[PDB]
Amino acid sequence: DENLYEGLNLDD
Repeated sequence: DENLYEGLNLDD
C-alpha cells in the first residue's frame, strides 16, 4: 500500500 518501504532513491 502507502507503506511499501520505498522512496529512498533506488535505480533512478
